[PDB]
Amino acid sequence: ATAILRPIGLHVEKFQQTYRKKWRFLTSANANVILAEAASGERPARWALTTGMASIPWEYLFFYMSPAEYNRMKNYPGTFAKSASVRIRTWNTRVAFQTGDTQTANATLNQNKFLQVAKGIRSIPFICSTNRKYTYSDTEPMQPTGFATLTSYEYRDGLKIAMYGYDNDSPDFAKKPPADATGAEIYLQDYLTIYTNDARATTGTKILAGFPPYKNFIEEFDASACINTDVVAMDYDFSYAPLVPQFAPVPNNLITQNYNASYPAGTKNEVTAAKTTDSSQATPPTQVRNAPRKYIQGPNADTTFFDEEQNYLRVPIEQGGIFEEVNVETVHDTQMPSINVGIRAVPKLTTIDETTQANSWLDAQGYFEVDCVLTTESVDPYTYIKGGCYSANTKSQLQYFANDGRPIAKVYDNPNVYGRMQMIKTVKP
Amino acid sequence: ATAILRPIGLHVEKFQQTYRKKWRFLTSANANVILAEAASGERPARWALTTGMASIPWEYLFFYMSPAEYNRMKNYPGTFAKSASVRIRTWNTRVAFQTGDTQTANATLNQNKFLQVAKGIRSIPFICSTNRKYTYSDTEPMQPTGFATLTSYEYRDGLKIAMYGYDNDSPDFAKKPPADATGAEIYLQDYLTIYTNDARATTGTKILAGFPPYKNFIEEFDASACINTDVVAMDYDFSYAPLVPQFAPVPNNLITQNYNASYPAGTKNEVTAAKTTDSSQATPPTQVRNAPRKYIQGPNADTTFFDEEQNYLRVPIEQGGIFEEVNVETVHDTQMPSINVGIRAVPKLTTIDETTQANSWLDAQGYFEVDCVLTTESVDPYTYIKGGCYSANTKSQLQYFANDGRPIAKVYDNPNVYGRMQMIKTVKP
Amino acid sequence: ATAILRPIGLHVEKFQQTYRKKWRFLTSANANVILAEAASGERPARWALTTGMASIPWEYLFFYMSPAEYNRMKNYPGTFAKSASVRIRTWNTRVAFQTGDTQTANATLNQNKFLQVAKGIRSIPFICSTNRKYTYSDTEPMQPTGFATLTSYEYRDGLKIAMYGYDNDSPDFAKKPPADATGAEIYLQDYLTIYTNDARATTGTKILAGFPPYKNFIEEFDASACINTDVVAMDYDFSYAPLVPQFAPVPNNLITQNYNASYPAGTKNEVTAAKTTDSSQATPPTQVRNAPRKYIQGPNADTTFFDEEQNYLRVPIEQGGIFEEVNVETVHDTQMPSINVGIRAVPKLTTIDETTQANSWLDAQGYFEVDCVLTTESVDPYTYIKGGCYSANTKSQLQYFANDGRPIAKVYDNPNVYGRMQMIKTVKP
DNA sequence: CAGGCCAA
DNA sequence: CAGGCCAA
DNA sequence: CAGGCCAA
Repeated sequence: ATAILRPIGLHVEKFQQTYRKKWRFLTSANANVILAEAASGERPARWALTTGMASIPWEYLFFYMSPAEYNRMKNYPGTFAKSASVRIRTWNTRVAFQTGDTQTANATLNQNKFLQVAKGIRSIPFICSTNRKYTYSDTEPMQPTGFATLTSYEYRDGLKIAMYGYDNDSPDFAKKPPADATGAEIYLQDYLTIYTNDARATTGTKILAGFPPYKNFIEEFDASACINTDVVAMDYDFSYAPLVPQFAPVPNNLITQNYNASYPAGTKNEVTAAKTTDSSQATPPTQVRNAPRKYIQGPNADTTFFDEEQNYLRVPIEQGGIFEEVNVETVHDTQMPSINVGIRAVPKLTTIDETTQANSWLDAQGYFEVDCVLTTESVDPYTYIKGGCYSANTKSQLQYFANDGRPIAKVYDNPNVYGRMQMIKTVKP
Repeated sequence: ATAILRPIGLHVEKFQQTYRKKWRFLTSANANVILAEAASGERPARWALTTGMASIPWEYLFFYMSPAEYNRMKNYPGTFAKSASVRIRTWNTRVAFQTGDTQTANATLNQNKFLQVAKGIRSIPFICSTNRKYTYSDTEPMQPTGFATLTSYEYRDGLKIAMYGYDNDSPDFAKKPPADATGAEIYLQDYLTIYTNDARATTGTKILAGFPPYKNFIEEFDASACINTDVVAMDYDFSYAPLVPQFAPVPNNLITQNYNASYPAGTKNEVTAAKTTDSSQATPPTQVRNAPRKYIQGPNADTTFFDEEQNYLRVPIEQGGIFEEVNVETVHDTQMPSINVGIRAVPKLTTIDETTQANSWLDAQGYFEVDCVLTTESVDPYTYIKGGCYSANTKSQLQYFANDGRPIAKVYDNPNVYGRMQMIKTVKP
Repeated sequence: ATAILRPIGLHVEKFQQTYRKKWRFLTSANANVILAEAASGERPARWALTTGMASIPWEYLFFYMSPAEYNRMKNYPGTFAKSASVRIRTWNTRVAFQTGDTQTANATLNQNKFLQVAKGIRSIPFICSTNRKYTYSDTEPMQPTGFATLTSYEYRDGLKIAMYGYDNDSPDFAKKPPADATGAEIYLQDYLTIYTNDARATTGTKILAGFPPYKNFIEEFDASACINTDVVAMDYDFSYAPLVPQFAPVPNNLITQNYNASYPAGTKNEVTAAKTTDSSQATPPTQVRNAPRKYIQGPNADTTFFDEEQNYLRVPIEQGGIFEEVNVETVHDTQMPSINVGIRAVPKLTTIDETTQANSWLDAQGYFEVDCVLTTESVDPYTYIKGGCYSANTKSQLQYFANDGRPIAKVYDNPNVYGRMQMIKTVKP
């Protein structure tokens, strides 16, 4: 029989988009100096071990796509980031010929020059670390002497403005020529810092374990041999990275009296759970099903996360475990591996009189060429004849929310807990 | 060494039974007419799109096995339905030679004649549909003009009585000669209906998406070429279809003081959970472990579901996710695919003066031969020497119950929620 | 480029240890006699069917390793039992030449001599059984006439003292020469007992199912043909058998303000749950996530289980489902199969006048050579430069605890519930 | 040698 | 082209 | 023919 009709199904349009950027970064060869961080509120007193390995913010959307691209992508509901790849090439590493201390003849033609590469240090359960901006001494510009108050949000915002510049109506427009237009180098200021407990004021049983041997977890090469060579090549497939929420479905509550029905989930977990842990061991690990959350499209939608655009530079691209879909789903926790590259500090040719680390360093810069590609996909489903696009209600998305109404999102800024990136309340920009 | 004894284990007797029926169904080629359904209580105002695709009740036990077989199967505890298969063959489709409107000469030898087949429309998340009985206009017998109050339970009971007849003591015995004895055709009256929201009285943001293009999800063939041809051939393996509860185990509480003990389930879910969802998006999806339930055999058994025989025609055969077993079990939600077949309405040869759908249709009937087979299995375990059959306590079964004591069961009558059949309270017959 | 550094990671030292013992056991051919056990508190009145199959305590640590080895293993934190294997060889089985009843000439050269082997009877859901010590009649030394009050803890302690002897300062030192030094035979006194309900005082619907046919689940061989032959050869890989807790990690709460953070678990269960069941069917099976528990190392450690050394002879080696680790973990319930071996009772050559079981038995002993091997592994992780060994915080372990502070552990002493070994509160030694 | 721990 | 969503 | 049920 001639089939006059056949189940061709819905009309769905899938769009794949690619975002590419090229960035040139200058990195300081910061010395390895212990800095004291005083206790503040819930933060204990700790020792900080500074490094010269600059953080590469490849986990954020501004790294791959310009404000124009971001604004246009906003008009594509259902957009998911598919894969993010970054390639880092280092160029000739400059080392100061002399320290500038006139009282010594330390100038020399010879250089020992090492490049440090750190993949996934952020996820190591026992190396408590985060990326920090330092303040430096005037006599020794390469020696950290404290911490800048610049937060991670402010750092990434400043880096974005250096990448793309100001708006034409900005009075400060001339200050930052866009590196996306010029191709000029950008100074990085956000470096890996290793922390350990400070037991000087600790009462009771002190932990006196020193630092973890973090140099056993990084790669280091002779930077003289690495000129114009690829040093980092990492791809990442996103588990769940909703950049724009799905098209809202036609609400079945307007058609059906069964919208609030119940059905068996069996032994499968179709609702995600939040795990709370306590490294102080005052409380056992806790798993709580049905965390507070609300839809990011539909009649009672709360789109604060996507209207505050947390996902451009404040919050990492991948948010697996933060977002639920209303269907039989498998959801796991997610992390993007951290990338830190830098030059080891070059000691001065002075001769110190004691068996210890060098106390004076030559100025040295790492020159890193960064190639980054981001792939995204969006959908245009037509479940209904009129009224525009509508998705299936099984494509409805929820986002974890705090009880005060602030969206909860993954953050890569704080140190890991048991190798996990925490979920934290988003802050209104 | 000569083994005088070896672990031969228990004596268990497994019985496999087959139930076959042949039914001949007559289907009306109902027109596609929009019907208004006024809001009633929790049901909103909606538009109904009528079709001529008659529902095939292959998900119910009366479809395969007669009252005598059902009554005998009651005496086989531990009976599970294993597989249900249905084969549908269509015969010559009759179309009225003339409409009967004397004021027109619409009689014609020529016919355009189409058969519609719909598999799994009930499970489509975005096509809100259910099977309904219509009322028809007198001048146009093939045009629905409303809904009959006949419910799904009443419809399936009437169809069962048409299939098998009354008891010999019934005063109305002569009214329904059994089709199981005669082989005569039975008129089907339960047709697929597509629903959409009615926004005439809607206050606020209206959804004006019209209807979903449901004809993109059905098969249609020239019925003139389908004479004596198989059109539906579907098999279904039941995940969990307990027709008669297991043999009750010997209660360990009469032998042991450890009967109320606790043991680790680990990270496995050995207890099922009920998922509550809200398409109005007023409440997030909720998963609740340890839903109220009670045993269907044993000292505190509640056998209301199996004594009210919900499972004959009121409730579908498969109840996966409704029934728990006391052991390490994997349980998932279950659905039987819906089958709707019918003839598209044949327009009258009159010439209408406006660009629109036909307003008059010829009488047309689909002639469908239905072959159905049901396979069941039961067990006779002898854990003990005396007293009759007893099963292992790991074979104990629980059924979900509401707090008022009404058994909860799966139903295929209401429209799907996120592609799921709901669980609802059973009603006492 | 020449890599001056590469990620060699941590220094971790793994130590594998082997523990071997050889034991010679003498088993009585106890008669199959029904014993009444009166109701006591929560324990109902029941009938007990005695057997001669002696329990082999291969599930406990004292079976494989001496007090010196146990005390030294205490100084290896992070020790897990890996595998336990037992080989049982039976030697010539002695049968009394005569019963000693002078009023009969029952002495005979001829013997019918059978060896009974029972693997995994403890896990059978419908055979409610446990191992018991009997009291015997004076005229018939092989006939049980009651139960000794000796508990399982006391039995295993006495067997341990027979295996290894007393301390040199003990006044009772001469009473028990160590079998680990002498190689002498040890009399076993702990035999499989089959239970069934006693309905003499039962009010209401009585269960009169008799006994389960337990002889359909054991192996039996002609013991005359089994002289110097292997009869049991069983290996067991432990799922989780922590003998000494891990090295405590450096507490991140002393370094980080994020220690009490939350992260998504997704749909995975990273926290174990305890399943409570009710064979009386008064309560449905219940699964409870986040059972009370506390760490076995770290700042708030509760090491009562490992300081009371429950794991030497009071509690079985494997405790899977009792112990949690703070990470994405898969945990399941665990059981070690039971081993019971013995000689069937040899009837007297007297002629009884009634059709029934023999009422007099010859003395018979089983001679069983038991070879047992236990493999354990421990770790020495160095996450930090100073202060000694520290593990990753993902290696932190928690143990289930009751609300009163008593550690919860698996026990193989009580009869199974739905084929599961229960978790019970440990008792302070 | 990276992505929900590593000593798997 | 059906069975716990389909645009997987 | 044993290890989270066996009649899978």
